[PDB]
Amino acid sequence: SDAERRLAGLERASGARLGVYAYDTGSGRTVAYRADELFPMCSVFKTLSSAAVLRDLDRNGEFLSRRILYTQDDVEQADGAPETGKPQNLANGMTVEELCEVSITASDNCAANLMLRELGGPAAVTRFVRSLGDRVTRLDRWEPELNSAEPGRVTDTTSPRAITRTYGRLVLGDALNPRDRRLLTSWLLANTTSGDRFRAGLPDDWTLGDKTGAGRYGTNNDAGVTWPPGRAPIVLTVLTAKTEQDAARDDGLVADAARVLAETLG
Repeated sequence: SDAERRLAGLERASGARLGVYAYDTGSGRTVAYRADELFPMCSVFKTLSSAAVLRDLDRNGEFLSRRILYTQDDVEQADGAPETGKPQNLANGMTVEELCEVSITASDNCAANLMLRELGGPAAVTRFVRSLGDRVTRLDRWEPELNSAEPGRVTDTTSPRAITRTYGRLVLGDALNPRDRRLLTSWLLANTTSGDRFRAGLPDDWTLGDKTGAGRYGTNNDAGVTWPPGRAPIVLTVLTAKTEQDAARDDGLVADAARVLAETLG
């Protein structure tokens, strides 16, 4: 009641559409605001593509050890290659493990496209989440088109409720085997893109594993799992979207939404 009231207040001020879903595994308390509305997913999908490689492609580290050599063409068409674009990487290639990792920690567009290629395309991600009971989340296009984020578009979307449940199953549930779960979690904990978002809004002594997403129409998302000192983990997702194509994303709205959640949960 009051949680949602504070959130609608943040929404009214920002001029953006706000979608939040958080679940405290300790208390069982949940916070829901536009939790079932669709929002453009953007890079939040990278956690899913990486998880799919782990569950479906890799058996005993065999596939993770494969080295993939890509081209300047791959780097350029992805329109985002923070790690993959480095000369040394472009020169020597990167292993599947490294590519799954940087897809998350640096949100590398090129690394994700390479993983989608191994998976069989964007639909392999939809098939993967569908196997986990998620009937909302869907990936339809490649980088960078999937970030188009038009308000009337239904492709490449998810809901705050859906993605929180799916992320929860991957990190805290049994969607993956123990080894794979530990690998995926280590990548989330190593994220470097949340500085002005969830990491800015949660107390500095709370451990955080998350994945961000930003695209056109001022979309700005953050989804992850956080562990307050001495307490059970909280799975939380904040999706935000605007209606003007070139609107500026609001990092403060995402950080502020997290502040409300930190003061409400844990």
